[PDB]
Amino acid sequence: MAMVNTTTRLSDDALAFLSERHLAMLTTLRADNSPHVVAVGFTFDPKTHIARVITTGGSQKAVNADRSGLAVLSQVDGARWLSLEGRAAVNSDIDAVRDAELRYAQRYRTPRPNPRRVVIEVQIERVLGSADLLD
Amino acid sequence: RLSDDALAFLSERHLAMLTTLRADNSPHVVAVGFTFDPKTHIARVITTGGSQKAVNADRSGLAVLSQVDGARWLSLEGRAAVNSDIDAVRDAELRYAQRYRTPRPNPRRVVIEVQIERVLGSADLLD
Ligand SMILES: C[C@H](OP(=O)(O)OC[C@@H](O)[C@@H](O)[C@@H](O)Cn1c2nc(=O)[nH]c(=O)c-2cc2ccc(O)cc21)C(=O)N[C@@H](CCC(=O)N[C@@H](CCC(=O)N[C@@H](CCC(=O)O)C(=O)O)C(=O)O)C(=O)O
Ligand SMILES: C[C@H](OP(=O)(O)OC[C@@H](O)[C@@H](O)[C@@H](O)Cn1c2nc(=O)[nH]c(=O)c-2cc2ccc(O)cc21)C(=O)N[C@@H](CCC(=O)N[C@@H](CCC(=O)N[C@@H](CCC(=O)O)C(=O)O)C(=O)O)C(=O)O
Ligand SMILES: [Cl-]
Ligand SMILES: [Cl-]
Repeated sequence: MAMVNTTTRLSDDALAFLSERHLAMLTTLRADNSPHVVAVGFTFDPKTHIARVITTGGSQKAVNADRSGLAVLSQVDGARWLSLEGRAAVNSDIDAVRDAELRYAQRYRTPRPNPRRVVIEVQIERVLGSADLLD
Repeated sequence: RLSDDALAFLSERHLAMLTTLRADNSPHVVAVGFTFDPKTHIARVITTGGSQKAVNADRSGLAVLSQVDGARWLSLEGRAAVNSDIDAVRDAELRYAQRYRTPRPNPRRVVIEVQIERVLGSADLLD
């Protein structure tokens, strides 16, 4: 396990795994507090500890992120895995959307246009994962 | 709601995430294998008894099992309980081996059994 805050740095191996191309699951909570888990891409900025998901505004995952205010982003590749937990909010500012799209293209590829795109921003505070990555 | 293509995806070898809730209701999400029986709609995770994921399954009673392979993905949601019966554990180990490979021996192994009530996933897998 590791805490994440202004004084922390994830291990080099964990950061590498986060920069490599991997798909993930986004977990949020529904209004009844049941977990909502859906496949996404995401990006993680080690300088700010902000994880981003681009998605459609008003989509279920966006509604939950906004309403309950928390999210987890989780990826696995065999023995390596990580879950990044934190506080979440939805940003619909078009310049923030563009910044998110540019970040997404680095990890994945240029995304298809989406006039209703928003960003879920997650301020990562705790990480779970495989023992070799943590540190 | 699960099509033939969804059932095939569930039998193919893929790793997954198990989501449970901690005591404070925050989601605990960890990499696992799982098996799914289409006849009974039971999904199973084998794990160590007293492990965090097992504690949460027992305490909060809810789980999700979620897998992705590119454009294909599914999340199977339902009510969860922990079964430590030695014949249930052996049966869950054999099922795990069908999908993955024979698991390491572990006398403290238990089964998180999830009765799947709701499925989310890619549109092309759902009916
Ligand atoms: C992440 C960890 O959860 P866990 O201990 O349930 O999970 C351990 C492993 O099962 C995972 O690493 C799992 O991902 C490994 N794994 C799998 N595990 C499987 O089981 N089955 C599979 O099929 C499987 C397949 C698989 C495939 C690929 C792969 O990459 C990994 C795979 C955790 O929360 N860790 C916490 C600590 C948890 C903790 O505190 N544990 C306590 C026991 C629980 C407990 O006492 N909890 C207290 C709280 C204690 C506290 O405050 O610290 C409570 O709930 O009241 C202890 O070790 O003694 C942390 O990072 O800090
Ligand atoms: C699964 C779905 O949630 P979603 O609509 O938030 O997600 C749609 C897609 O984004 C996902 O399929 C996602 O996995 C697609 N996807 C990606 N999506 C991305 O967005 N970003 C990515 O980077 C991404 C990458 C990616 C990579 C690989 C891959 O295979 C897939 C990828 C869901 O809950 N569906 C429910 C229905 C939900 C619902 O009711 N939606 C409401 C709107 C939300 C709402 O207002 N909800 C109400 C409740 C509605 C009710 O009562 O039912 C509320 O919470 O108050 C509606 O359509 O009207 C179901 O099937 O049953
Ligand atoms: Cl999008
Ligand atoms: Cl185990």
